[PDB]
Amino acid sequence: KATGTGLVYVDAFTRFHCLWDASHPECPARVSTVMEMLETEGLLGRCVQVEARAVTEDELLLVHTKEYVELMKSTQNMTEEELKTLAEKYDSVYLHPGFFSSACLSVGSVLQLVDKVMTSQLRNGFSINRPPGHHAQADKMNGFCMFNNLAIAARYAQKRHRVQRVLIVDWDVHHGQGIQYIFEEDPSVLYFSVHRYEDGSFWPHLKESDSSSVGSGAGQGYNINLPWNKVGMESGDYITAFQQLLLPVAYEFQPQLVLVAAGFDAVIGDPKGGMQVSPECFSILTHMLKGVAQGRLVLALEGGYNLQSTAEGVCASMRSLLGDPCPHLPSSGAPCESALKSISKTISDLYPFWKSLQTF
Ligand SMILES: CC(/C=C/C(=O)NO)=C\[C@@H](C)C(=O)c1ccc(N(C)C)cc1
Ligand SMILES: [Cl-]
Ligand SMILES: [Cl-]
Ligand SMILES: [Cl-]
Ligand SMILES: [Cl-]
Ligand SMILES: [Cl-]
Ligand code: NA
Ligand code: NA
Ligand SMILES: [Zn+2]
Repeated sequence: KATGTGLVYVDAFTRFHCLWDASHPECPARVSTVMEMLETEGLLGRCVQVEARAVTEDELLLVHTKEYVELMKSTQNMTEEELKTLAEKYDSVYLHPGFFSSACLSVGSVLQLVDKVMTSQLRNGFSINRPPGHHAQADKMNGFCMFNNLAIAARYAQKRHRVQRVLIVDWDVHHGQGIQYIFEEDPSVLYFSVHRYEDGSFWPHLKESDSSSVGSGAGQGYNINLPWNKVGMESGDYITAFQQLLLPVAYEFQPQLVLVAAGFDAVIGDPKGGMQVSPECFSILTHMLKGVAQGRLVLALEGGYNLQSTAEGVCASMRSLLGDPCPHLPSSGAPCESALKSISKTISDLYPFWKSLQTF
């Protein structure tokens, strides 16, 4: 049997930042603070250190267009004004001369963990990477992302490791619309995102972030959006969503690999997410996901902007990956009415496609 929890972190993840705002939320301190807490908590030393690698062109082209890859590669040589001009053509993006290099190692870090997990060298793993990936699209940056780390990893697992079915779970407080678009017509990848939505008033402000977007073509039924329409959701809301919606579908889908867009902007204290999820909740969510795919689970960091809250969320997830007993949840409680309304609506939209959801 596979044993061990992999961790990838390289100093290159700190070597890019916003050139026009020294206080930009997507900053090197996000990942260095995580690493400092993993060490203080004694968790870092229990992990198997896994080297990062740079993604190749062929791997990027599993998801991205050649023209976009070439444009991103060219940012290495642009001036600060050239970088600002290009970044402002995208939605919520900054650029930096080291962004491309770091983005290539960010992708490659996930591919390394996929290698170790799919060949049973490790049970599971976590990349402590930036830049994030889940908003990046075939031919554009978006939302602090250049390359779609997990979408590339999913297609890489299929091509290199002969995986038939991949589940991608996006618990970052934002909708990973890039992942949705990439796998829209693909029944071999099931994408589930829970995200703040507020009827479109919360970024990215897309109608396709609602639960009516279920996939298309052969992929119909394999895209599952759970939008929250009120702020302040707690652990009981996320636990209910996983138990009543995600896990029934996951056990029916029978994935061979689970990839997690592991953002921590839904954690208590995040300045953007507006949710009240205890970090300890992520130990429970991680635990639930270990039950499918024979525990083959790879997490990659997405968002999360309160340095302490994000570090605590990573630590809680890591404790589960390492096999530590699940925590007692402090502010635990039944789901609220608004969460039940959203869960019910998504179930009603996905009901025709999944027999496990037909409990009424
Ligand atoms: C993209 C994103 C988070 C993504 C994430 O977490 N993906 O999962 C947040 C946006 C709304 C944001 O907060 C922002 C802040 C400042 C800014 N400028 C100063 C121009 C532009 C955008
Ligand atoms: Cl910029
Ligand atoms: Cl290997
Ligand atoms: Cl396990
Ligand atoms: Cl709680
Ligand atoms: Cl309520
Ligand atoms: Na999400
Ligand atoms: Na799909
Ligand atoms: Zn986010």
